[PDB]
Amino acid sequence: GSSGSSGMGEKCYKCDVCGKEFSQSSHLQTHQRVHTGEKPSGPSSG
Ligand SMILES: [Zn+2]
Repeated sequence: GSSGSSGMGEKCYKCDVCGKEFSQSSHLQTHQRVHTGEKPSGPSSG
């Protein structure tokens, strides 16, 4: 696709749940947990 000659290109790991952003993938992964715990039912649907 958008091939080229450029490396060392990190990404802005953003959360598609609340609206956060981290530097390292792990950081985000750990955060997401806050949204996913013990399958707490809610207004999610219905
Ligand atoms: Zn979040």
